[PDB]
Amino acid sequence: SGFRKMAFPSGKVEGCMVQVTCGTTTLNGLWLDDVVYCPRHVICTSEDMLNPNYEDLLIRKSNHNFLVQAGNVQLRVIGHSMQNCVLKLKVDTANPKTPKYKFVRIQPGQTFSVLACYNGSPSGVYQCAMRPNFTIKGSFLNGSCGSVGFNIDYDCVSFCYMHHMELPTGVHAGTDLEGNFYGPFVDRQTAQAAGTDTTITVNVLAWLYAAVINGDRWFLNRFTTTLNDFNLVAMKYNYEPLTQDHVDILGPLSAQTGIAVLDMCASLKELLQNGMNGRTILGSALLEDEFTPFDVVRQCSGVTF
Amino acid sequence: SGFRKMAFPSGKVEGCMVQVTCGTTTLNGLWLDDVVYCPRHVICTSEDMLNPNYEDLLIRKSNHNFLVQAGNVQLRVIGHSMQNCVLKLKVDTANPKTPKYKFVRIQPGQTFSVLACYNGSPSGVYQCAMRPNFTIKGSFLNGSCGSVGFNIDYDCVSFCYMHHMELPTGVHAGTDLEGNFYGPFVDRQTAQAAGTDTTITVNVLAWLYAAVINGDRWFLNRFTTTLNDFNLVAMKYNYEPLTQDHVDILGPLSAQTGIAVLDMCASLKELLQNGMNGRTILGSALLEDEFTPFDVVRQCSGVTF
Repeated sequence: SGFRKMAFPSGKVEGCMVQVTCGTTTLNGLWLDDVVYCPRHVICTSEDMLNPNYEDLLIRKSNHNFLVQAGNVQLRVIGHSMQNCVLKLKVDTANPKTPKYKFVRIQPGQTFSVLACYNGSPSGVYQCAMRPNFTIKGSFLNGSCGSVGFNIDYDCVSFCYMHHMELPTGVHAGTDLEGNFYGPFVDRQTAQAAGTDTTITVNVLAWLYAAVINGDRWFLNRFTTTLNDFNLVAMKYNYEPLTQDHVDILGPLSAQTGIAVLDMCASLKELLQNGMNGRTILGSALLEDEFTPFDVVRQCSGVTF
Repeated sequence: SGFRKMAFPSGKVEGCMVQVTCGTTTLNGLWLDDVVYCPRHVICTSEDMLNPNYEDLLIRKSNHNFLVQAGNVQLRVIGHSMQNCVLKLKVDTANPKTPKYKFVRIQPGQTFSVLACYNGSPSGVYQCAMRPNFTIKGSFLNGSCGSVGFNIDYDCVSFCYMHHMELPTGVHAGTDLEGNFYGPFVDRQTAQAAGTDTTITVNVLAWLYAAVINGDRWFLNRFTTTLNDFNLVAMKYNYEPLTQDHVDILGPLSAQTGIAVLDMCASLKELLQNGMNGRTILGSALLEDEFTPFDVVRQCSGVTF
């Protein structure tokens, strides 16, 4: 019983975090086998970030200009290259704590855990979602760049995010571990405005199934709807349109609870049109959209790693 | 920028989790140096839990009746004793991953991280508070008993909670690592009802300071109050009374923001009397009370471990 914002256990990732220093800039790197991945803006000064030419700035850097420390363990840089917006630093020593891993590029609406780090040292772990406008609502201070987001499946760490930028609106932008930004964001200090922060409808439905499994049932009504009728309502409230692919993914939660997906959509329609009347669901006074269907099944079934 | 429910990095605790089996009961244990700590109800069947006599049940158990596995690592039990509601199993091998640690008994209102485990394997990590009625609002399924709560201070893991029971209302009860229950709860399946779940006033004020640091400022008003006038209002809304000790702990957040503690209390008074008018603070539509003053300073200053 109970439903919490639950992060993956962070130990497999903690063992991969290092400090990367270039001149007077220090941030975090990820040490996997004999490669350290970090944001390419490690090579920039504050002035450089207004309009950086990364190819030109990197010409002035040699292997010996990159200082990499794994706790107190000095790692020797024997090669460097730029891949999109990340630097790959080849080091002399394979990380002995390298977990089984893959690099994945996640879709908007997918959730992950963030290990917030400073100077190569873990600070804390929390759950995030890739927003539909390709930002994340993180918690990141100066020095957190190169902190990573991940999922775990049994023995395997899937890295999906590396932190690069805070936007002036205080939301966060970053890359996959191939160094491609999520969304239209760039690693320069310019006018970059985020698009509409739309609600992840399939996640809200997953969380209402979690509420029913936990005994919060007041919002169940005698109504049903259709995908097209529900979607007229989703549009008005800046919800993502619901697709048959979404209905199919909610199948297992439907089967476990005996509540048809379109009946749960009718329950969500009434919540959107009438509000919550000062009531709570799983201790929230708002509709929560940072739990996936998989997240709900995992927490409600006790899956381990 | 940003404020999240942030757990401590879990790796130092992951390395301490083991599986303990006694007859047909499996739960989690904590392996520190050459001792495994686990709930004494590992020795009970389902029928035993209605009215267990732990001294009598333990007479039928020898060292060889306790099976302890650290992943695939079989640990040999060379002694056992009961301390309050925990069993101490002496094993032949010191855990090589033992962190610097202490056992602390926490006060109501203090927060901690939980590493939810099943069969000795970590599932997830989340932040909890000890409620004023000595329950926690966790996320625990069958098999989670012996999962632990902790804080980290630099190199040192402070263990404060071991999970034992779910109450019929679906909230959670447990012990310190000396095996003394928080509050009046006992390890038997009986009528145990929780007292009033009162709101932790000092934590709500800490979180309003966090909101101001992050630019959410709409709730700041032109009012002040006194401790006695505020406390008349706290009582009506089932808030904990605010003491001068609480005002003193909020001193650093007051100094950082230039907002007097009694001015922030006047802001909280108006929120309690008038509600939030459908507005949000740090992405919440309710007043959040599971962040301590120390938690806010830690997240707002980037403290590492």
